[PDB]
Amino acid sequence: HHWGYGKHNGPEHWHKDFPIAKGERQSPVDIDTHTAKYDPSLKPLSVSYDQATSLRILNNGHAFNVEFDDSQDKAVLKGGPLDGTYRLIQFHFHWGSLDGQGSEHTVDKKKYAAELHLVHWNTKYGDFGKAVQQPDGLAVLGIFLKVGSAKPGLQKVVDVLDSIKTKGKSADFTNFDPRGLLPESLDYWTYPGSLTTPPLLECVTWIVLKEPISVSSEQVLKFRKLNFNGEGEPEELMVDNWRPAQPLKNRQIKASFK
Ligand SMILES: COc1cccc(N2C(CN3CCOCC3)=Cc3cc(S(N)(=O)=O)sc3S2(=O)=O)c1
Ligand SMILES: [Hg+2]
Ligand SMILES: [Zn+2]
Repeated sequence: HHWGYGKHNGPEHWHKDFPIAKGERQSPVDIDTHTAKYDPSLKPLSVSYDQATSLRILNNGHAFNVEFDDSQDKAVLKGGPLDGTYRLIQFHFHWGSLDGQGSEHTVDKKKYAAELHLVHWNTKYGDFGKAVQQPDGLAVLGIFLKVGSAKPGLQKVVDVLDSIKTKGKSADFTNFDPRGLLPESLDYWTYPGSLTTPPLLECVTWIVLKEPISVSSEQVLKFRKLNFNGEGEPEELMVDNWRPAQPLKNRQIKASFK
């Protein structure tokens, strides 16, 4: 049937329905810190999430997404390697069944426990749908989650997970402040890539933050209690919803720091 992360419908099978899976700018990729080029022309990232309006959290059977009201420039991303303003539409995570895996991007082959993707679309394209039809339509801010001390800002998300256990469930999730998920530094690596899940569109300018945020094992453990399946179906734990690193091909990863 449809795509997933199972043995039968996982990443290795995606190309059959989405041939772009074998494209030229697929993500995630391995960030080789020594081959990444420091580009002093990269401006600092400008993350303005003060007016962020979260709406709800939903388990879509692939991960849980926290959606935001993107009808106006409420929460945006500018600067960095970006031209124009990008609106935050949603954030979701990719995590593993074990702490040593879960991130999609890896740094020098190192896998983190999870990876937060703050999805933004280029406002010059009017709506999200048109942005996914453009080479610079999306900007995903990726933040690695390292298991260590709890991230207070993530707790609100962790607490609501019980109400969206299965595929299709959703819960109101207003007044959540995404700034609480940002690491201290905004140093980053950037390269042109794609969505890491089908349709695997190559519309993303990836901005992967150098600095991971810490989450407690208890916090990550609650991610793992989610289900890929819908209610009434056999229980399949939502874990390892990550795509392996893809070939960098003809691309250079630029770093905003040296
Ligand atoms: C407009 O809201 C949503 C909700 C959940 C996923 C997605 N989008 C879909 C599924 N989507 C269907 C419509 O055409 C584009 C791809 C997959 C997907 C994967 C993303 S990721 N892992 O590369 O950051 S981001 C993202 S997404 O673009 O936000 C969009
Ligand atoms: Hg595209
Ligand atoms: Zn993602």
